[PDB]
Amino acid sequence: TLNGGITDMLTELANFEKNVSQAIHKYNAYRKAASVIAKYPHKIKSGAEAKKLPGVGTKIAEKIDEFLATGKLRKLEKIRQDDTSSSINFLTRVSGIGPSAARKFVDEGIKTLEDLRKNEDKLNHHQRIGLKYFGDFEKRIPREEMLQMQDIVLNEVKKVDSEYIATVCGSFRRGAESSGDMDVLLTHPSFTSESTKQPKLLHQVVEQLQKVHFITDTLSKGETKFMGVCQLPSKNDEKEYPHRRIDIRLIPKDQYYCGVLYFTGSDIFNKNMRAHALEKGFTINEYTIRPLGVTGVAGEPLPVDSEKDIFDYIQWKYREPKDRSE
DNA sequence: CCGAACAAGCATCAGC
DNA sequence: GCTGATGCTT
DNA sequence: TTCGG
Ligand SMILES: Nc1nc2c(ncn2[C@H]2C[C@H](O)[C@@H](COP(=O)(O)OP(=O)(O)OP(=O)(O)O)O2)c(=O)[nH]1
Ligand SMILES: [Cl-]
Ligand SMILES: [Cl-]
Ligand SMILES: [Cl-]
Ligand SMILES: [Cl-]
Ligand SMILES: [Mg+2]
Ligand SMILES: [Mg+2]
Ligand code: NA
Ligand code: NA
Ligand code: NA
Repeated sequence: TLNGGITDMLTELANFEKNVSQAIHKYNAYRKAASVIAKYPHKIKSGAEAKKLPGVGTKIAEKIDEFLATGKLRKLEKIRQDDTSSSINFLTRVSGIGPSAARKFVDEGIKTLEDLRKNEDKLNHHQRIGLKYFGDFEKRIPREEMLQMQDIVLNEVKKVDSEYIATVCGSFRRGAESSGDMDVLLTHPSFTSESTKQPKLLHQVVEQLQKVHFITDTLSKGETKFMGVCQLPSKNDEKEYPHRRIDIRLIPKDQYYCGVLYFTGSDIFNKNMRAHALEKGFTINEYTIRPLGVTGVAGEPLPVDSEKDIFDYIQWKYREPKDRSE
């Protein structure tokens, strides 16, 4: 972290614009600048130097000059003083509360963790579970714990049906020494882009993980996406592990490579790669890469037999998961 | 200057 | 109930 | 807020 002060400043600005201003393109601009600066292998000495990087424009360069000169950004120092902005920023830290709900809660005089707990009945289910585990969801997951969780998920999935394949993606697959949550890609040969020959494929896996008390709560759940909560089992007399966020995504089996590229991320890596695809005349989602026709309408799915096939289509050299942490 | 900025599943609600 | 927009999230 | 054309 050669430039951690600058990237922290830009992330805090990004969060302000998203959570408070509801200015999504400014949020994306700040996040992209922080990402490209985080990757920059020199200690930045001036905003002019930073402006040479893609995604750093005139306004961010000027803020970097102020930060390098003083160690601080007046704009942030005053955002930190603003009660309304601070409360809105705080409330969005609860899973299920976004910028809109946070401003509405603040309008109704719900502005602190204490306020939220007294007004559980004003929360939807997702927000209620986010509040319940607010502390736990702030903690990182050591990779050793991720390995224990992987072993449970993969073995419990196997006991449901040996033809399931569960793959831990996200930051874990990128080799991170700690993760914010656990992301599991799931396939089964009965579910392809051509047909669903068996129902409840995701449900049965969720049910089994609930049965063994690994999954403890549900935030949202459909046919292909589960968003919920899990917990490692602890030993006798030991303090319990924190509850953890878990996402499971059931992807058509013939579309595994697009799905594993999507679910490995990072989120900014996906945005960059998808934006590059568009400039190359392709569109990429978690299912397919398709060419854009003359009118910009997606054509038919292109053949894909590896993650590298997708990189080849858009004329990118292959990048291993560990080099996608943008 | 100005249009584009990734893509989509699930929960919720408004309107019919 | 269905459809479509919106919020929130990955 | 930044970038490409
Ligand atoms: N195309 C796209 N993909 C996303 C987006 N957000 C997340 N993803 C994909 C890439 C992520 O690596 C993956 C898992 O989402 P997470 O929020 O768990 O991030 P990740 O695991 O990378 O880091 P973390 O969990 O915080 O350690 O989902 C997005 O806004 N767009
Ligand atoms: Cl904006
Ligand atoms: Cl500051
Ligand atoms: Cl694929
Ligand atoms: Cl598709
Ligand atoms: Mg993750
Ligand atoms: Mg562009
Ligand atoms: Na630049
Ligand atoms: Na939130
Ligand atoms: Na996740």
